[PDB]
Amino acid sequence: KAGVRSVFLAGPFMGLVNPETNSMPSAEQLPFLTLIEHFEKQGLEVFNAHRREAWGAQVLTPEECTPLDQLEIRKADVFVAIPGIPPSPGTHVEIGWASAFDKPIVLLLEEGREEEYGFLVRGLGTVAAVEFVHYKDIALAKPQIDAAIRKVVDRVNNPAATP
Amino acid sequence: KAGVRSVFLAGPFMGLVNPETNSMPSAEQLPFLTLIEHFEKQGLEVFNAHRREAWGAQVLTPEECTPLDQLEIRKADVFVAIPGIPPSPGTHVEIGWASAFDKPIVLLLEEGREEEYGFLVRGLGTVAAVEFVHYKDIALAKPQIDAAIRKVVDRVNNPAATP
Repeated sequence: KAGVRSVFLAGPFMGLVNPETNSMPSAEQLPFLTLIEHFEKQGLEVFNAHRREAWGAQVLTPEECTPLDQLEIRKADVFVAIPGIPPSPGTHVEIGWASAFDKPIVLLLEEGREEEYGFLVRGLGTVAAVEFVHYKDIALAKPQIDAAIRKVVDRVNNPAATP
Repeated sequence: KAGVRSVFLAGPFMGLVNPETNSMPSAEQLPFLTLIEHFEKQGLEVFNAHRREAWGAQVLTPEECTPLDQLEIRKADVFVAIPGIPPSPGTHVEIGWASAFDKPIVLLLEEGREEEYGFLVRGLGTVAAVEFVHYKDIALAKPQIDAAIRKVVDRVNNPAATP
């Protein structure tokens, strides 16, 4: 229904950051905290993300981000990420993942970046349960993405043919 | 066995190219021709790639690259791509895809770039049937990747426990 038991959240990692280095925007992780908050607040366990490490030493390592990203991809109830052009490398992969994974999807289109994405973000929107929610202020995203979250989740969870 | 019925091949698309534009290296596509040749030559139907468009108007569009990339991901017998840092966006996604997809994997590590990847390329190497073949010359890759292709494919296709 409309009570995502667990929402997956990822960022452009490697991309947003340096090719396997540390340089993640605090104003970015913070936002994820706000959204991720409403998530753990309503009852949506936020998976994927690496908060801690994302706040102490983000840009994990393949032997960590890969295993957790994929495990979290299928361990997460609803796929919820954030573009963040460049074409979020970690996310995307986690996106295309959600594509084969089959796990619902919902990205926080980055008014502008989301546009740069298009490739698999848009392609995913048309091929698999992939919602596109532009966010110019997480303060408005939480609700926007949440609406397209329960809306897209309902459209892909409830019947598809005739009732 | 060692007769990949069809090999999937992709590039950093959007990444290697401009954010939804055209600027693909002829010296890059050409190589893909050589490799993709030995593929269609030995009996490995090269899927994914967009040759034509990749030679006339690459950087397809989500409504094309996404649907074909995913369909080709599961339509391809063996996943064979090429990093090409930046972290091939289109590929990666197609990579992570191959991760959940379960379809064998084999990337042509870009001596240096492949290193930049690490994130999901390496992460995939440890989590799923993902081989890492650095290539400083497709002329040597075809065979190198081909070896790690039948080798990795055999290791993931034949028994895993005791014989």
